[PDB]
Amino acid sequence: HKVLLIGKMYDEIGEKLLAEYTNVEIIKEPKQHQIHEAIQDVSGVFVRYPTKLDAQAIGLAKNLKVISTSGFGTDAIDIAAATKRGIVVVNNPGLSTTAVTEHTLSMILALAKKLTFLNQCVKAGNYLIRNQVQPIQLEGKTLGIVGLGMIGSAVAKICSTALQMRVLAYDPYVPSGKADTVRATLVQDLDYLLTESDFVSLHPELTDETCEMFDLEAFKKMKPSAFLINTSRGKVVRQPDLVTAIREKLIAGAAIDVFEPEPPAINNPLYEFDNVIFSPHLAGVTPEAGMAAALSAANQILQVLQGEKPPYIINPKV
Amino acid sequence: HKVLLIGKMYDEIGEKLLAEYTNVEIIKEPKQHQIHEAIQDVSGVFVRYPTKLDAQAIGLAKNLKVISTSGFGTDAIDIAAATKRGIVVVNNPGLSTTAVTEHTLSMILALAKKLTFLNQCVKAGNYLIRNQVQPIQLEGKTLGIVGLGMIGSAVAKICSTALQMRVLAYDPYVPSGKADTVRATLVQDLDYLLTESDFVSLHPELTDETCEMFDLEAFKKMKPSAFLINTSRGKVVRQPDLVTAIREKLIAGAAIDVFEPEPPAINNPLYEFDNVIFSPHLAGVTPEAGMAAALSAANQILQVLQGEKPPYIINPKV
Ligand SMILES: NC(=O)c1ccc[n+]([C@@H]2O[C@H](COP(=O)([O-])OP(=O)(O)OC[C@H]3O[C@@H](n4cnc5c(N)ncnc54)[C@H](O)[C@@H]3O)[C@@H](O)[C@H]2O)c1
Ligand SMILES: NC(=O)c1ccc[n+]([C@@H]2O[C@H](COP(=O)([O-])OP(=O)(O)OC[C@H]3O[C@@H](n4cnc5c(N)ncnc54)[C@H](O)[C@@H]3O)[C@@H](O)[C@H]2O)c1
Repeated sequence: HKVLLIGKMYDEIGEKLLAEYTNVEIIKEPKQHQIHEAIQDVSGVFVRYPTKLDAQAIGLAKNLKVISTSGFGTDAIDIAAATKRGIVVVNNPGLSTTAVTEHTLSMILALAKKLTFLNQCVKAGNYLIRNQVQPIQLEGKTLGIVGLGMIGSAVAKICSTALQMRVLAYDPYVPSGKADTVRATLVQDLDYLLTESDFVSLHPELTDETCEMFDLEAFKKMKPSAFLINTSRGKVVRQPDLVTAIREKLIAGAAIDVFEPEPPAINNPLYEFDNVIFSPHLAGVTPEAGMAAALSAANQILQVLQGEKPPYIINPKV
Repeated sequence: HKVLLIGKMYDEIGEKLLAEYTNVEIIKEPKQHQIHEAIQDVSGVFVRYPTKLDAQAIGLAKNLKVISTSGFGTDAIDIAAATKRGIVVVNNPGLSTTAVTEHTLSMILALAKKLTFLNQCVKAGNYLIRNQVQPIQLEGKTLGIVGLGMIGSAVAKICSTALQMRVLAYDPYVPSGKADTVRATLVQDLDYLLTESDFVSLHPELTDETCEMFDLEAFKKMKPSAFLINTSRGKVVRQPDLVTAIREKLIAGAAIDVFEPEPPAINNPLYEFDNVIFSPHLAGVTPEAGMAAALSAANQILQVLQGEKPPYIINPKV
C-alpha cells in the first residue's frame, strides 16, 4: 500500500499518521510529468488545494482507490473521471470554523480602521493624513451577514455582543430564532440587508442560488460607504461586477479571501484598487485548523484502504 | 469675545457650538506668522494635536484666558509660559475608550492574520505564498496587557471572552479582582508577562515609571514570535530599542499608533520593516469620539470665558 501526497498537508502530523501505515511520497508544486510517474502504483492520493487532479492522472493510477482533498473544495478534482473508475473522492469540511471567524473579524476591522491605507501614508511620511481621513467606529454600525451557518453565526455573535454592532442576517433556510440566538435579526428581503448595512460579509454555501448572487445590481443597492467581505467562495461574487462597483465607487471597498477562478491570474483587475485587500485563501488555514483537516484527510484515506466508509464521501455511488 | 481654532476640531459640531457664543476664526496647518497675527486679540485658543503652542505665541496673545488641546496630550503646549500669565490650559481625556479598544483589536488581528504582508503577495501575483506562511489562530494564545485601565480592561474583556485568548495583565496599582472581572489574570512579575505572551499590547499611563519601560531588555525577554501593539503613548517605547529588536528578530513584529516624538520624521528607521504597521495616532479619533472631545473642548472654553471651572484643568494653580 502506497500513498501519494500531491502537495504538503497543512500540517505534517497527517503525513506521519500515513507514514506509520503506508509508503508515502510527497511532491511539492509538481509538474504534470511528476504526477504521472508518482501515481501509477499509488493506492491513495491527497490533493492540496487548489491543484488539479485531471482525468489523465486518474487514468494512469492503476491501484488508486481513494482521493482526498485538503479541505471543502472539490472543484479542482475530476470527480466524474474518478466515479467512472469507482474511486472514492473524500472531502474535509467544517474543521476551520474558528479560523474563518477570526479572519472575518480581522478584515472587517481592517476595512473599518483603514489599516492598509494609513500604513502606507505613515511609511511614506504622510502622517498628516490624519487631517483628511478618519477610522470608523464599529459600535452602532450595521453588519449584514449572508448565510447564518456555522461561520456566519460565529461572526454575528462576536460583532453583536463584543463589538456592539447591529447584525442583520439573510438566509432562507434558517429559523428566525437562530438569528435571535446570536443577537441578530433575520431579514428576508435581501434589499433590506443591502440598503441597511455598513458592512456586508458573505458566508453562504455555494449553490446555484448563491452562485454570482452578488452582482452589479446588488452592489448598486449597497451603500456607497459600505464594505464587502468575502471569505466564503469566489463564485458567490460576479468578479467583473465587483470591479465596476469599486471603480465607479458604488461601494467604499472590499476585502476578499476567495477568488474565481482559483488560483487567480497574476493580472487580476482587482489588484489595482487600494481599497481592496486580499489574502490567498487562508481564512481557514490556521495551524489548529490545518492540523484537524490533515488528520481527517489521513483517516479517510486509511479507512478506505481498510474497507471502512469515511464520513465525507463526495461520490457515495461507489 | 473671540476664539482662535489652531487646526480644525475632530468634528465641526464643537466649532458651531463656539460660533453661537463667540467670534471664531479657523486656520488649518498654519505657518508661525498666521498664528502670531490671529492670536493677538483672541480670548480662547483651541489647539489640534500635535501642533505646538509656543511661548512667543502665548506672549503675543493679550486677551487670551483659556487654552484647550484636542485630546489628552499637552506635550505640545508651553504650559509653563501659560501658567506664568495665569492662562487656563484645559485637557480632553477619556472620550475615546471605545475607539481605541476597536483599534487595538484591529491591529492585534492584523498582526495575527498577517494582513499587510499577504495583501502585497496577492497584488504582486504571489498567491502561492499560502505554501510558506500561515495565519495565527488567536484562540488559546496569550495576550499580555500592560495597564489595566479603561482601555486595557476593555481590550482584555473582548480578547478573553470573544476571542478565547488567555489574558495576563501587569499593573501595580490595580486589585487582582479587576483582572478577574474581565476574565484575565493579574501578573506582578513583568518578566512573566513578557515570557508568556504571544501578543503584548500597551495601555499604561505615561509616567516616569512607564517612560521607556519597553526597552531592549524587555524585547529580549519577549518571545521572538511575539508581537508588540502600542496605542498608548510613544514615550512608553524606547524607539531605537524597538528598531534593534525588529532588525535582530527579537520579536516577530509590531503595530504602533503612537510615536516619539510626534509628529514623526519622514525618515523614521521603523518605516523600513514590513512586519511593523503604522497608523498616524488615530486610535482615538473616530467620528463618535471626535464629536465628544470637540464638544468637551468647546464647553471648557466657554466656561472659562464665563468664569466657571472646567472639569479638566491642567494647571489648577490659576
Ligand atoms: N476561506 C476559507 O478558507 C473557508 C474555509 C471554510 C469554509 N469556507 C466557506 O465559508 C462559507 C461558510 O462556511 P460554513 O461552514 O458556515 O457553511 P454552513 O454549511 O455552515 O452554512 C452556510 C449557510 O448558507 C446558507 N445559505 C444557503 N443558501 C443561501 C442563500 N441563497 N442565501 C443566503 N444563505 C444561504 C445555508 O442556510 C447555511 O446556513 C462556505 O461557503 C464555506 O465553503 C471558506
Ligand atoms: N492612541 C490614541 O489616540 C489614544 C487615545 C486615548 C488614550 N490613549 C492612551 O491610551 C493609554 C491608556 O488609556 P486609558 O484611558 O485606559 O488610561 P487609564 O487612566 O484609564 O489607565 C491607565 C493604566 O495605567 C496603569 N499603570 C500606571 N502605571 C503603570 C505601570 N508602571 N505599569 C503598568 N501599568 C501602569 C494605571 O494603573 C492605569 O490603570 C493612555 O496612555 C492614553 O494616553 C491613546
